[PDB]
Amino acid sequence: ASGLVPRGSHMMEILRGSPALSAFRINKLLARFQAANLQVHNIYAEYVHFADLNAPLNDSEQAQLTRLLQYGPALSSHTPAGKLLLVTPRPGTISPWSSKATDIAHNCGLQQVDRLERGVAYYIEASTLTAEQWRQVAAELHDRMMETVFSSLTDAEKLFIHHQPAPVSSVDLLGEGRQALIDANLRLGLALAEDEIDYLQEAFTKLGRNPNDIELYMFAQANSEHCRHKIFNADWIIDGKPQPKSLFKMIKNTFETTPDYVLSAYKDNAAVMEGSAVGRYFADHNTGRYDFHQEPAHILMKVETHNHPTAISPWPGAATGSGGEIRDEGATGRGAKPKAGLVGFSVSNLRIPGFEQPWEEDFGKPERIVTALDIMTEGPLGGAAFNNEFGRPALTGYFRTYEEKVNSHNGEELRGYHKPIMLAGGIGNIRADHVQKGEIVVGAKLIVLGGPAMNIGLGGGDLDFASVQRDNPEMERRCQEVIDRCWQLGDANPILFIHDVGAGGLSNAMPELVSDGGRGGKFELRDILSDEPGMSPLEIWCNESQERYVLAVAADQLPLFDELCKRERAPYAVIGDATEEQHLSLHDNHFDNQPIDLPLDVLLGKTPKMTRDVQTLKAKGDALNRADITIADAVKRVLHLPTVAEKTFLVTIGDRTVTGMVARDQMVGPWQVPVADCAVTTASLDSYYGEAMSIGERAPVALLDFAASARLAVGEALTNIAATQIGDIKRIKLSANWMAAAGHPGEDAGLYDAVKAVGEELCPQLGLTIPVGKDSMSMKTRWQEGNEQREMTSPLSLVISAFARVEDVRHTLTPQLSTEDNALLLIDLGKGHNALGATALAQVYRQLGDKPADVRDVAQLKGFYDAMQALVAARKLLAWHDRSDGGLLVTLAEMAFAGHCGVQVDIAALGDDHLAALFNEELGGVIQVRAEDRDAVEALLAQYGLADCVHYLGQALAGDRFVITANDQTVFSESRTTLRVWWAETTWQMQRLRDNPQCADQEHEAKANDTDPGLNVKLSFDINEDIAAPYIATGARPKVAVLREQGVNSHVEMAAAFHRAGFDAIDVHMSDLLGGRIGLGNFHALVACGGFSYGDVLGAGEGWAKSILFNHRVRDEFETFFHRPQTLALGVCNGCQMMSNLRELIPGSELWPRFVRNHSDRFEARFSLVEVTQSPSLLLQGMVGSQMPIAVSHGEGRVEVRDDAHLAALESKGLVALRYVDNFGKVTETYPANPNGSPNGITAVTTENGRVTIMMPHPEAVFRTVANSWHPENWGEDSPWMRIFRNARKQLG
Ligand SMILES: Nc1ncnc2c1ncn2[C@@H]1O[C@H](COP(=O)(O)OP(=O)(O)O)[C@@H](O)[C@H]1O
Ligand SMILES: NC(=O)CC[C@H](N)C(=O)O
Ligand SMILES: [Mg+2]
Ligand SMILES: [Mg+2]
Ligand SMILES: [Mg+2]
Ligand SMILES: [Mg+2]
Repeated sequence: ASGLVPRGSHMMEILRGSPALSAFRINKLLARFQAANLQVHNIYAEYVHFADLNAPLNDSEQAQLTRLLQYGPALSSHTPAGKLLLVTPRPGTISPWSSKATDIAHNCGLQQVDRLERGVAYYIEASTLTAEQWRQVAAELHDRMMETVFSSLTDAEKLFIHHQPAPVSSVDLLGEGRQALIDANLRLGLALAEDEIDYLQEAFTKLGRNPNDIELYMFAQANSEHCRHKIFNADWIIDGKPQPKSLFKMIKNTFETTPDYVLSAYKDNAAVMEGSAVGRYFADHNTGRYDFHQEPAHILMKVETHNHPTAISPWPGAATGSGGEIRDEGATGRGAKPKAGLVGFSVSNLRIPGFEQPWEEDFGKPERIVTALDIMTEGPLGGAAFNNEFGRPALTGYFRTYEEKVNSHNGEELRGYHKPIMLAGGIGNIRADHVQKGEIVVGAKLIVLGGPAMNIGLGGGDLDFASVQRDNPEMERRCQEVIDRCWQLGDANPILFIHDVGAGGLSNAMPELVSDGGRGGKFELRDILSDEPGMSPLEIWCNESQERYVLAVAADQLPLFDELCKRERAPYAVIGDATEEQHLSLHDNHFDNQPIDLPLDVLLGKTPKMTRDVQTLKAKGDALNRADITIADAVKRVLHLPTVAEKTFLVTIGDRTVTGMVARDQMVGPWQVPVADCAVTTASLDSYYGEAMSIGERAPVALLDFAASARLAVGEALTNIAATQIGDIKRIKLSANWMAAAGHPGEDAGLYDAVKAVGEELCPQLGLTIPVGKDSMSMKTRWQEGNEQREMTSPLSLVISAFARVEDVRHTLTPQLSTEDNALLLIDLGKGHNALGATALAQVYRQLGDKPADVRDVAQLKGFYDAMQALVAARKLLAWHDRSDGGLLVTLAEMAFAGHCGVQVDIAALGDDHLAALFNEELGGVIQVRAEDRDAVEALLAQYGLADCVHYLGQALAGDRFVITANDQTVFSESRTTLRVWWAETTWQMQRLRDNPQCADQEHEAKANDTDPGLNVKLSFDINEDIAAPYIATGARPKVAVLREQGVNSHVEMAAAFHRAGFDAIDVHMSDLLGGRIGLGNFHALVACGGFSYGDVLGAGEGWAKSILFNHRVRDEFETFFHRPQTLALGVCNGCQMMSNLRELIPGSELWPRFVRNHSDRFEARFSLVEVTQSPSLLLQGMVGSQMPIAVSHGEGRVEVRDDAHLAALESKGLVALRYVDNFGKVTETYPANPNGSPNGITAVTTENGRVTIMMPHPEAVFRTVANSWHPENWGEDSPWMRIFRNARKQLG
């Protein structure tokens, strides 16, 4: 019975929600209050919803709103008791939750809802607390950067205050002289240099009028280091000598040397290289049918960073890092399609409570930034939240910790990552005729595609609210869909030009766009979509609100554009027109004035180039002090370094299967151990051509040797990618992302030497192009600690990402050792240098050491690569794993973990210094070959000049022994399981602190049981028998409705699975049904696909389902469909959730459960073992008793019943169709074998008639054998799961 009060010209309603925190989270709050000496007896939390209404709700509408706001796990309600503390978003902000919840209310016919918002009501019983202690309690319950605490529910009215538009303000240069600019510079935080103030002074003096604030702000954002790249274009003088090239020209040298296969470099916000001719699969604009289009799928690539914002607010910082990079990809050329991501983090020491490591010292930090631990807790969740909700798989990455007091180039100082590296990148595909940006005709319409804006991130950043970003990935997915429809029109693609909206917001993006066409623009401020009516023109034009693009379309294509956008529900606005005159005009219809009126050459005019006159500093290395070092202690420590240690916390939080094109993800083999050295995707759903991505980075090396650190980043990118079938090294293309503390003594000369080392030397010599890259030049943090200045300065940190077209994805090797008769060979590209400076070993004993690794011999590096390519293509490798952090010791350990076996290796040939042989991080790695091939492989390597680098080590053996000898002496010997568990402790402790500790513990303890047989298969049918073939051979192809709501993302691969089984797959959007363009009476089959419809706001699948239920016409249509006597329907993942919420329309579904937040409280992207159980399901005919793995990617997959009576009834009806099993084959509730905590392992149910089946796993992700993370060697093209789609076809007849 809800509250409803006046709220300005509107009315606010208050709707109580469900309990907000599980028992473990409640207990964690209680323990934190107790650890803080706050005497709190109990705490209870409930969601509370606030609906700001523009008109009243009738009783039917009010019941609908109430039902929309019922979602989530059915935790036990408590009557409110104690003190209320309500936590909400800060006044003046609108949560993403709000944007999505409101969209659902509108799509359910509740136009009276102006806005919905959510808070958490905490009820705290703590009668003995003082006022100051209550403030400490409040501090504990909210994020000061994003949220506010209120003492009354009615205080939420504050979130919905209507503000009138703020006017433009002029800066009085004519009336005050230069002082007006000086004042404005400080007031608005423009950070203009003196010569910039000169430039602006003269420009406005010439125009004879005062600049407006907006014009000054625009200019200031455009001329920032972040936007202008002054350092990378500067002239240099080093140790008194003028240099001949800028940094950027040295990078371009690699393209001048090696243009091969490059289609686009340095003229877009991504590079493009040649791909392969394959079947690009999408729905025809006229028919709606999915069809393969044989044509080149070229490959785009991009990598960038979001370091500053992540130090302040890591979740949105990481999230919008991903988001911005995805926009760069989609805005490549005249439109393109992101396809897989990568992720990188560098932080200071974690100092996990209760798990502190011996090398870690708390050196303090600025009060205003978060800790390394907080970045590694919230930041990966943020990045993953964007990749998941947007729907691209995230398939490779790095994570480095570093924070130490070292004697480096500027003597003893603190070096680290208090300002982190937060890196996001990826690959996409693009059509050949869309690679080149088009011309912009005079009179083109200039559009903003995407989200209504707010005053976010203005200028890129008393709290620093301006550095707190905001992410709405489903908005970006809706925009990508439009982009996709555009490029899918081929020659009729209406996009003439497109670009990301990033730094400077529209103030940078729209001038950029018209200027890149040789045009001007005239714009109308009040045509831009806004969610913040109070904004000034400066705020409108300059804010860095997210999920926006700018594009130019011919006027005659507007009607087509509008159709495309409304079908996807992507907001857009025409905001201006391209002009012949090279002028920028922004008009304001509300204030009847002209906030901007400038010639473009004034606006975009440059001050002089920078000159950097700098000097070399070079650290003298100190030999490693080995006093406290033993080999055994060193192994234990190194395996405890986060950089080295298992990465599961960063991997399984992100989807790795959406698209159905993932051939090689991080997790390897039957034991799913995250050690894959590179990512591999197929180019299409009908090819074994593909793409690969790898990363190399070695920043600690730069504390000793700048150039060596850059050469090793390139080298390690190659050694990570080398056991994938590529061929010519010139196919490999690099992104070079440069992170430095420019100005810090020695770093500038170091930067130049490092750019020279790779751009002018190593890359040209190898034939590697760097066609893309970025720079971030303020990687240092300063603060006052007690009475003293403190500073934490990053090493020069180059990150290389390598990208390549792949000739045959099937031939990729992993670190999974075989125990067939074998040989382990080390390829030591260190040539016995065995350097220990700037290694993991040094780091874990708080040292830097003397001399680091380096590329020792350029010809031998190329030789290693070409040798590996020859071995891959000839199928002579059983496994490969490169040497990087932690040395040969860690390479061998990780191979043994992935093969769940032992090794017996001898290192006597590697030098007398066993510590250095085992722990150097020189380039190279370990190949495993069949024992019978040893001599031939050693001869092949010898051809490439490598004989002296090649060393036979020994063999992999069944069992649990990890043994390193030197002739007669045992150097090191341990249980492989003991090592594997130690290596897992970091991810264990991270999971434990972030997720349900019960789940974290179960996952960790499972690794200690060596008897685990790994994923394994039992098949009740012949996976090669195409039971649909006789039907397909008739040419009669039944339609399937491939149903998608906004935010759904696994529809293309779902279509292709049905297509292979003989269906004509039709793209049916929920907008198609709502608009009359499709009726389900024309179909015999329907599938509800996976994704994040409405970002799962109001419960996964809930908005989708309730939008059906609350439209009587569409509801009737679905009901009619399900009540027909022979129709078939399938719901997968989000579609499973949707159909579970739609069960009142589905006969025989009365016993179905709900699907809710996983027990782990975390998204689970796993390759899990299931068994097919006896049920009516017509889609699982022939498969009962089969056990095989399947892709799982969900956060809300836990079966929830009303009570045991309901579970028992469901079970006794026999409607359960799939169950999770552990690797021993038993039905399980233990995690992560059962990833979500479903009772009795339930993960699929069917109806009484078998005609409708719903399941949480994704059969469409894995119907192709090549897209199964691990599979039996003997499978052909089809996996077991292809049988589901074939059964559907045969059932139809
Ligand atoms: N930030 C991250 N996000 C996702 N995957 C990651 C991340 N860091 C590491 N990985 C994955 O974990 C595995 C081990 O990483 P790492 O040991 O850094 O690789 P390598 O030593 O081969 O360069 C690899 O498959 C890698 O792609
Ligand atoms: N891939 C999917 O369909 C995921 C479903 C939903 N977004 C969840 O996380 O539970
Ligand atoms: Mg590693
Ligand atoms: Mg590697
Ligand atoms: Mg690495
Ligand atoms: Mg066993």
